[PDB]
Amino acid sequence: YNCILNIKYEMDRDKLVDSSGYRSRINIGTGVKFSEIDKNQVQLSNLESSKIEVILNNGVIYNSMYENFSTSFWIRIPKYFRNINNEYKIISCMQNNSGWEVSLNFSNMNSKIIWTLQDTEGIKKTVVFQYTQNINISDYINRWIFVTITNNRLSNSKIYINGRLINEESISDLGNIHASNNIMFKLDGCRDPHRYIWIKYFNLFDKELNKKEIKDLYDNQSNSGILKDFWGDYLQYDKPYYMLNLYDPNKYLDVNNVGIRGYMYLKGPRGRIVTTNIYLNSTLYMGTKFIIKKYASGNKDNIVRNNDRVYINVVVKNKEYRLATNASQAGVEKILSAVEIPDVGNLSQVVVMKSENDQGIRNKCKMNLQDNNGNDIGFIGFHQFNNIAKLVASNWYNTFGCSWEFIPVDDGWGESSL
Repeated sequence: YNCILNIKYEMDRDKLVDSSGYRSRINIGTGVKFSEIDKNQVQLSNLESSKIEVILNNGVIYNSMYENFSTSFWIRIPKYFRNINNEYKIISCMQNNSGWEVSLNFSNMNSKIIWTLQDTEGIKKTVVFQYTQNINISDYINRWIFVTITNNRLSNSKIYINGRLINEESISDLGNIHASNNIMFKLDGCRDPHRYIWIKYFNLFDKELNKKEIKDLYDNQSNSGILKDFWGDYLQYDKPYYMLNLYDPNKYLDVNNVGIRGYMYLKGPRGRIVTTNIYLNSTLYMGTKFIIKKYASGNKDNIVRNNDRVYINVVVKNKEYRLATNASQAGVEKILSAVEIPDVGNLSQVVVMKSENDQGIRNKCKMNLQDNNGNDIGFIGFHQFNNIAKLVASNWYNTFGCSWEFIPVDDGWGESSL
């Protein structure tokens, strides 16, 4: 990829380093916060100390009329709750009004990601990606987004999102671009004291990446063996999740009654949360919460991986129960129950966790229930029993809605968890 900068967490020295081979120095401010689950994820808040400065290896400093180059990174931007029309920088490689930079903005309910080039005569070119907050379920709001920006000095700058080309702008009218010796990762000019971003995997490439390269990069950095929650973070054990069923996003999961004679079902309406002319979204913190419990994961840590065997705890009136069924019950759709954990006995309760990767909304999960001999009982979804859509496990080779997302409470979403 002609990679000339690759910011990566290194376990041995417990530190962010440049692993490109060029050994650019990475200085971290005391205001930077790290995810304890994934040390590549760093949080930059609106504080002077919340910054990362890269001192570029002399050989990778950009000063050229013709050198093609690209950059990639992942970013997670909290919902905007207030207007600003206050464009603020987040990644800066500028000196004397020339170079490149990434900035963010929020206007007319659109969150914007902005790429700017500026030549040594002060002339600017920009390419923008934007997405609306006026939408029931967003692939983008407060979710990890993969950004790739490529620059061909003889033609266009292009912005790719999650491996897909979104926008292009001609940049052939720019002359010499003399960028900074340093790259500054920092909220610069942001007037909201409480704004922040999450970022990871920042890369620079000494070429214009092509379509295939970018899709491969996206796929390789997706960590596709690990399940994701709604926000795109690693799915985890022992963490309460609200459940989104993608079949009918306007409904939510509820428990009619606990016990092996009870059932769960699809209840509506989910409803919406609104701040007029700022956002209008489906309410996410609705319905029964699931907690994923370790059973047979080979691993030590709390991350849920493809084909992990787990138990699912179901929270009802602030008490935990176990998702289970008697597969011997009549019919191909096995109605699921929330049963008292000490009393689950010989009921089927082992769930195989699966990723679902297609070209629709990201971070989809499936759950395949098995009996205690490993035999498939079926994927967890719904079946219409006259008037009621009940939660069931059903073998597809023997009913609907077996695609799920797990939603934990997150400060960037802004529904109150009170």
